[PDB]
Amino acid sequence: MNEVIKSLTDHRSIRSYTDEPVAQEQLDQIIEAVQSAPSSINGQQVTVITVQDKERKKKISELAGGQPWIDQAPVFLLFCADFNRAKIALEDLHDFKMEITNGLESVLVGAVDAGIALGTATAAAESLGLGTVPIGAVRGNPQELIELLELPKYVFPLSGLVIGHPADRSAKKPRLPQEAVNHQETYLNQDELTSHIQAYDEQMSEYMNKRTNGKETRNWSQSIASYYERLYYPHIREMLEKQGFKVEK
Amino acid sequence: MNEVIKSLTDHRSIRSYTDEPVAQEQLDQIIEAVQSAPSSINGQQVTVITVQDKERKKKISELAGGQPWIDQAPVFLLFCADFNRAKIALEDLHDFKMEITNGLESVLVGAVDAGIALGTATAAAESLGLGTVPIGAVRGNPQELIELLELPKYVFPLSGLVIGHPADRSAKKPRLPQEAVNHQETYLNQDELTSHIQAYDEQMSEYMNKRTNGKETRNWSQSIASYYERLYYPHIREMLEKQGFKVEK
Ligand SMILES: Cc1cc2nc3c(=O)[nH]c(=O)nc-3n(C[C@H](O)[C@H](O)[C@H](O)COP(=O)(O)O)c2cc1C
Ligand SMILES: Cc1cc2nc3c(=O)[nH]c(=O)nc-3n(C[C@H](O)[C@H](O)[C@H](O)COP(=O)(O)O)c2cc1C
Ligand SMILES: [Ca+2]
Ligand SMILES: [Ca+2]
Ligand SMILES: [Cl-]
Ligand SMILES: [Cl-]
Repeated sequence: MNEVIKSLTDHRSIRSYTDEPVAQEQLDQIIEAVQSAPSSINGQQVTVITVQDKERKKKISELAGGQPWIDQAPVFLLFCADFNRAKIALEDLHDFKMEITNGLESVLVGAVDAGIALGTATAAAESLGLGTVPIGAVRGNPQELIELLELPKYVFPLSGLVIGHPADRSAKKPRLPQEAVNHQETYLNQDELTSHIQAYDEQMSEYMNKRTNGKETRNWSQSIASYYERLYYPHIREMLEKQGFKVEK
Repeated sequence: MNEVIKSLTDHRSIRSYTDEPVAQEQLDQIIEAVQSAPSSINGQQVTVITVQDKERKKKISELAGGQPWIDQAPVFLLFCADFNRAKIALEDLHDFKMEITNGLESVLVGAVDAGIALGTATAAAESLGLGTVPIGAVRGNPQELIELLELPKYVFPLSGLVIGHPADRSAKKPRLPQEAVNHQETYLNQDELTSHIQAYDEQMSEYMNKRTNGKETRNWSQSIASYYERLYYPHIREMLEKQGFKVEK
C-alpha cells in the first residue's frame, strides 16, 4: 500500500482543534490539489471561499447550528456550486443565454464538482497532518450565508470544510461491509443488502459502546432513521430558485 | 510537497488505454479508499457498481454516447447516489417513513457524497499508476442504464469512472487562475473575476493550439458557451422522480 492509499484509508473526522495556525503554503497546496482534480467539461463548477476572520467564522458557526469546532479551528472553507463564471462566459463574453441553469442537470453538475473538490481537499489536508470535518449544515440557513459571503446569483453553498491542527486525533468509524457498497456487475439483491445492514448494525452498536464507555449504543440504522424520518431542510428548492437555478417542468 | 499532494496535482484524464487487466487487489484498495472517505451523517449515500463484463460494458458505452475509452478500458465503475440502504433502514428495520427523499436536500446529499467518492477513487487509482476519466454522460440515458444494472428505487446514476492502464499519459490541462476559484473571506467582485476568465481564455487557446498543432484553438469561455447554451439533459427531474425522489413544492 503506497502513501496515498495509506493516507486515504486512515481518514477520520476531527472536531477538536488546537489554536495553531494553518500555514498559507499548506492552504495553497490544498487549493492546488482541488483545482487539479477533474470537473465536468473542465467547467470547474466549484468555488472555495477561505474564511479565517474570527468574527466572520464565528457567524458562520452560528448559522451552521453552532458547531464549536468551526469557531475553534483557524480555517473554514466553503465549497459552493458555481455557475456564475459560466454566466460571465456565456452572457458577458459571448452574448449567449445560459440555459443549463434552467434544469436540475446544472444542480447535479455543481454538486458533483463540489463533492470532488471537498473529497480532494480532505485528502490533501489530511496528508499534511491537518484534521478536517465537512459541514453540511451550511445548507440550514443558506440565505444568511449567501448574504454574509456575498455569493452572487448562480452560486450556492453545498458544504463547509473545517481545517486545523488536531488536539485529539480521535479514531476510525466502522463502515458498511464492502459488499454492501461495491456491487459486482449489477445492483445487489435486496435480501442480501438487508443482511449486510443488520450485521453492520451490530458492529456499530458495539463500536459506540466501547467508544463512549456505554453513554451511547445507538446502531447505524437507528441513527439514519433518526435523521431521515423528516425532510430536515425543506427550503432547498427555494434556495436554488432564489440563486437562479430552476427546476424543469 | 509530499507524495499525496504530488499525485493529486499531477492529475490528467486518460482516454487511451492498453488491454492490460486491472488487478482485483488494486480495485479493492480503490474501493477501501472510497469507503474510508467522509459522508453526510456517515450515511454513505453512494454505491459503486464495478462492471468488467465486456458485453455489459459495451452497452454502457453506447448509452453514454459511444465513448471508445469505456469499451477499451477493462474497468468501468458507476457511482450512484443511494438512498435505498436508507429506505431499508427506515422502512424495513424501524417501520418509519422516509421523508428526506421528498425534497431536493436528499439529491444534494447523494450528489455530494458521490462526488466525494468519485474524487477519492480518482486519487486512489492514479496513485497506483492507473489512468482514469469520469463519465457524466451516464445521465444521458438513465432509464436504460437503471434497467441494465438493476438500480432500484432511491438509486440514481451520477457518474461513471473509467479505469485502466494508460496507453498514452497525455498532458495536464490549464486551470483557471487560483484567484478566480479560491476567494478570500468573500466572493470575488464580478469585474476582477471577468478579467481572470479573459486571461484564462488566452492561456487556453494557446494551449490548445500547440496541443493540437493548430487543429483546435477554441478557448475556455467558447467551450463552456458551446455546451451551456441549451439544457442538454432536460429529463433529469423526470429521472429523479421515477427513482423515488420528489421535488418539494
Ligand atoms: C462529473 C464529471 C463528468 C465527466 N464526464 C466526461 C465524459 O462523459 N466523457 C469524457 O471524455 N470526459 C468526461 N469528464 C472529464 C473532463 O472532461 C475532464 O475532467 C476536464 O476536461 C478536465 O481535464 P483533465 O481531467 O484531464 O484534467 C468528466 C469529469 C467529471 C468530473
Ligand atoms: C457533505 C458532508 C457534510 C457533513 N456535515 C457535518 C456537519 O455539519 N457537522 C459535523 O460535525 N460533521 C459533518 N460531517 C462529518 C460526518 O459526520 C462524518 O464524515 C461521518 O460521520 C463519518 O465519520 P468520519 O468522517 O470520522 O469517518 C459531514 C460529512 C459530509 C461528507
Ligand atoms: Ca438482482
Ligand atoms: Ca464584493
Ligand atoms: Cl466532460
Ligand atoms: Cl454529519
